[PDB]
Amino acid sequence: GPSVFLFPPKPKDTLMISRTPEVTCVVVDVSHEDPEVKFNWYVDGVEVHNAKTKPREEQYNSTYRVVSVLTVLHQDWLNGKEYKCKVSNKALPAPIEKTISKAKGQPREPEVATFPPSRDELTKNQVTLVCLVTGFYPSDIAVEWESNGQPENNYKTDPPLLESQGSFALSSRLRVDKSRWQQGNVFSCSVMHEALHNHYTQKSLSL
Amino acid sequence: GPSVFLFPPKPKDTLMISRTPEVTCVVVDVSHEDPEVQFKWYVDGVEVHNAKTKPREEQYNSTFRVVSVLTVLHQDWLNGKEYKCKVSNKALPAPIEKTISKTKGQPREPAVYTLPPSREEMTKNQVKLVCLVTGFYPSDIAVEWESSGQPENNYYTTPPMLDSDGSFSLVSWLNVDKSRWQQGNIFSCSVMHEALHNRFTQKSLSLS
Ligand SMILES: *[C@@H]1O[C@H](CO[C@H]2O[C@@H](C)[C@@H](O)[C@@H](O)[C@@H]2O)[C@@H](O[C@@H]2O[C@H](CO)[C@@H](O[C@@H]3O[C@H](CO[C@H]4O[C@H](CO)[C@@H](O)[C@H](O)[C@@H]4O[C@@H]4O[C@H](CO)[C@@H](O[C@@H]5O[C@H](CO)[C@H](O)[C@H](O)[C@H]5O)[C@H](O)[C@H]4NC(C)=O)[C@@H](O)[C@H](O[C@H]4O[C@H](CO)[C@@H](O)[C@H](O)[C@@H]4O[C@@H]4O[C@H](CO)[C@@H](O)[C@H](O)[C@H]4NC(C)=O)[C@@H]3O)[C@H](O)[C@H]2NC(C)=O)[C@H](O)[C@H]1NC(C)=O
Ligand SMILES: *[C@@H]1O[C@H](CO[C@H]2O[C@@H](C)[C@@H](O)[C@@H](O)[C@@H]2O)[C@@H](O[C@@H]2O[C@H](CO)[C@@H](O[C@@H]3O[C@H](CO[C@H]4O[C@H](CO)[C@@H](O)[C@H](O)[C@@H]4O[C@@H]4O[C@H](CO)[C@@H](O[C@@H]5O[C@H](CO)[C@H](O)[C@H](O)[C@H]5O)[C@H](O)[C@H]4NC(C)=O)[C@@H](O)[C@H](O[C@H]4O[C@H](CO)[C@@H](O)[C@H](O)[C@@H]4O[C@@H]4O[C@H](CO)[C@@H](O)[C@H](O)[C@H]4NC(C)=O)[C@@H]3O)[C@H](O)[C@H]2NC(C)=O)[C@H](O)[C@H]1NC(C)=O
Repeated sequence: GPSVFLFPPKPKDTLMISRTPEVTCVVVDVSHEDPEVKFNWYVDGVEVHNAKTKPREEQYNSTYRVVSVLTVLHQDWLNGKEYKCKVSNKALPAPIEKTISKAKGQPREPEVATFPPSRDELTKNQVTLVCLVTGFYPSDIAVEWESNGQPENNYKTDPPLLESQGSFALSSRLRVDKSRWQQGNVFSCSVMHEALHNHYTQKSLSL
Repeated sequence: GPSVFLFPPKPKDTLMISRTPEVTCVVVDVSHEDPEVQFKWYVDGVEVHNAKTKPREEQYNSTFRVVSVLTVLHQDWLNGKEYKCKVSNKALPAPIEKTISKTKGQPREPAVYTLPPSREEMTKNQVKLVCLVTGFYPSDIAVEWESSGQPENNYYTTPPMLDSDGSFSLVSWLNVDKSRWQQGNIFSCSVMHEALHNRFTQKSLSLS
């Protein structure tokens, strides 16, 4: 060290305009003898100076951790702009630059399908709803279950997986009480992806 | 080198009695100066002698590759016996030993549910059938699609995913031509897992 790791914003933050997408530049193994760290940020080479550099906190292996958060514009990230964090310290010989950007490739809209429970699974008290999300590119996506405008607890969403034609797919399944399903509660699968209109679609199901 | 790599049998081979599960011991970086490789095999530390060692095969980097195959008994593998491959070579200072066995943990039976397509997807030329396999342990499993006793291999299956209660889940979905679904062809999801009765279950669906 001192090593440098640069992290992208999360898909939902880049897709919803009210949220705050951040590029996070984490520096570790910053020593006691040479503690000074200078963060220089760039957007397609153009230097920018609005990064909140949080103060260097000590880790119990006796080296400081230093985080610099650059807030990005949603459209810049989505248009494939490159974000470069330049770190400089007296311990390291020459500056460590790292660059990230959105995954490249032509955007493809997800198709979203919901499946009600099996008649066989209705025997059990716990019951499964499935949201199938297919044909999307890039893999950056948010898929979430809700009911009555609130998040639904007991679900799992697998990672996006490549199909043969280059696009991605996943399933999300929600485990609900049989009684909630049988009394007609509406459950919705919300999908956020850059290739959807308004970056958002929702599909609902009920008995 | 030399370097040794030891590979387990595939779940479907361990689970179907007619099939032939094999543990495979591969040696690479075997030199021309010391080409003699001796395999010794052990099952829970007791030496066994039924391995079939293939003749050394020269590679394009001027080293030999030597493979030894031990056929295992299905029940031995499923009972958690340890298979050790011991490789002796003159270039090595001591023999290289590698050991493998089945993933540990209490077996849990998958529940299997099949879901027929969305009426919205019927607009497309292709259609999706979903097989939901949940609550299984260990993650070693084989999930396959078929119709009329023959494989339907245009599917994708998510890797086993860890649930909250310790067990694994996955989905597999089959991409079929719309016409085949509407004609009433029966499609089946076959699941092979050690915790199922007879190591196998099948769930089917068609248009009703
Ligand atoms: C002293 O202690 C230091 C701190 O560690 C604590 O750890 C405890 C367990 C314990 O040990 C304590 O004593 C100690 O206090 C320690 O620092 C560590 O140094 C390591 C380097 O040796 C770092 O390893 C790297 O980790 C990366 C992954 O980081 C994440 O996930 C882990 C957990 O899995 C987590 O610990 C980290 O904090 C980090 O979490 C992510 O954090 C970001 C930023 O905040 C989040 O993103 C933000 O999220 C917010 C909302 O919260 C918002 O959405 C913002 O938009 C967004 O910015 C993430 O959400 C969060 N992710 C989570 C939780 O999952 C790895 O990427 C990295 O791998 C790369 O480098 C390896 C070699 O170093 C290489 O082998 C590997 O292949 C990979 O290489 C890269 O590959 C990429 C492509 O795949 C390429 O693009 C790259 O170019 C390429 N890079 C290369 C080759 O360099 C690596 O494993 C470790 O992160 C760090 N720990 C922390 C906490 O920072 C220090 O080492 C210790 N010192 C000594 C001397 O011992
Ligand atoms: C000289 O040339 C040598 C030969 O190479 C040719 O390759 C050409 C492409 C080209 O380069 C030619 O010029 C060249 O001739 C070359 O040999 C190579 O050495 C490498 C090491 O330096 C080896 O790397 C390892 O590979 C492992 C994976 O191997 C499989 O997959 C690859 C493809 O991804 C494939 O090429 C291999 O053949 C091998 O295939 C598997 O084969 C087995 C046995 O047949 C099959 O199992 C059988 O299947 C049948 C049905 O057919 C039946 O079901 C039976 O039941 C069953 O026995 C598999 O189906 C098949 N798998 C496939 C195709 O995917 C890696 O796992 C291994 O990684 C591990 O070790 C690393 C460190 O050493 C570590 O970093 C890594 O994390 C990993 O760690 C392990 O983790 C495990 C837990 O997850 C632990 O249990 C382990 O303990 C742990 N090990 C550790 C930490 O060490 C590694 O990368 C390479 O395989 C080998 N190539 C061949 C062809 O043998 C040589 O290096 C060259 N020398 C020089 C000096 O250049």
